[PDB]
Amino acid sequence: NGNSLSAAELTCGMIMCLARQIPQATASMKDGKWERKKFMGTELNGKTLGILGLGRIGREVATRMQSFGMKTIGYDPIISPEVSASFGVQQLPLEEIWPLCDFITVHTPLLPSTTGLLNDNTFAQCKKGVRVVNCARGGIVDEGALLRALQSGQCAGAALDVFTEEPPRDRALVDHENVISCPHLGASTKEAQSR
Amino acid sequence: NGNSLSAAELTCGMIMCLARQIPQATASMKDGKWERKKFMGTELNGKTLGILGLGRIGREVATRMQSFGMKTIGYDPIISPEVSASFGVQQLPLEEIWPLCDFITVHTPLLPSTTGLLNDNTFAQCKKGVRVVNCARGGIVDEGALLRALQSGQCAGAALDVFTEEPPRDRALVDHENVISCPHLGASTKEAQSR
Ligand SMILES: NC(=O)c1ccc(F)c(Cl)c1
Ligand SMILES: NC(=O)c1ccc(F)c(Cl)c1
Repeated sequence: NGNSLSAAELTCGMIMCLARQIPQATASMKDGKWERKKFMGTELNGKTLGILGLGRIGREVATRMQSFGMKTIGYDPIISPEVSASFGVQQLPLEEIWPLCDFITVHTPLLPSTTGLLNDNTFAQCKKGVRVVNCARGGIVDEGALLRALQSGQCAGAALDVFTEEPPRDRALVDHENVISCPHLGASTKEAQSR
Repeated sequence: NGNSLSAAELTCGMIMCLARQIPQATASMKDGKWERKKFMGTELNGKTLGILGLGRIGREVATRMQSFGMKTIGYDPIISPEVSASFGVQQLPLEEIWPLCDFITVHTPLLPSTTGLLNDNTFAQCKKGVRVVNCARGGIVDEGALLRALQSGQCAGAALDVFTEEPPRDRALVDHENVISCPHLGASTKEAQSR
């Protein structure tokens, strides 16, 4: 609320980090390497961003990523399509979202309906090479399914601020070359902290 | 031109990585650590971004970063104030830019007038804790002066896509904890490459 913009800004950061592999490129430089071919990336302009959860954080994400020319679609069980249209998000049923997205970001609470919202079934309906962000709640993205989708290339990259257990004991996701991560930093700014 | 957006997008990525230390946090997580205090960050909203160079790239950066609530000021000797106003950038003489900025990004050619545009003299006129981005040309920021500013805290962080020599033989900047780096990836996208 007081921390909505901190959250939204970390999410946008993560999206940019996935498009350009900035954390991986920094690690590579720090290891003494100069690896230009390895870190060929993608432009955000013209890509589709699906936003699951169209509350304050999701809305803030949307208007920022609209400035980059992303097409912003999404889903929210409460917010009407005319209202989301007023902040530039096209609402579609979930089943229509999966195959359209280049990026997916989640901004929901953790409920039975949202636990494993992204799972083996929903990854298989995604466009091959989708990139996923979870800066909301650990478990919205099923971690097992995410790992399997990273291993197959079905998911080209994930950015995780949050984990089912914190700190995470299973390290397979964190250690993956296409996963970027933070120790639950979404609200960790001097401004959010200092009301 | 064809690569203006790729450049702009990397620059904005780097600004977000400086505000939130996403590359350093990823490396930390990958080393099995969970270091939440260490990576307390800042919000972009309400901060001033100084844009030196107000051509296509600089303009694209400005309108992206305006969506985050940054105040965008800048300088370009050849772009009229009226043209820059049309994309929300207030032009000021260089001497007025330095003390205002929380972040400074450069989008100029490498000319005698811009070589060491950020040097010891201009760092000393910056607000303490300025963060700097160079995704333009190696040598616009004097590397020696940047290291000295990082060591004193005058500069709180820097993001470099480009170096005076490539790959850099002096590793003190790349190795600094508050420096994020890439192996000259500003035009490395499938879209820029594939006209
Ligand atoms: N129940 C929910 O809040 C819910 C369930 C499914 C979803 F995709 C979203 Cl965005 C929210
Ligand atoms: N000569 C130039 O092109 C030049 C000199 C100083 C500057 F700050 C800028 Cl943006 C450009």
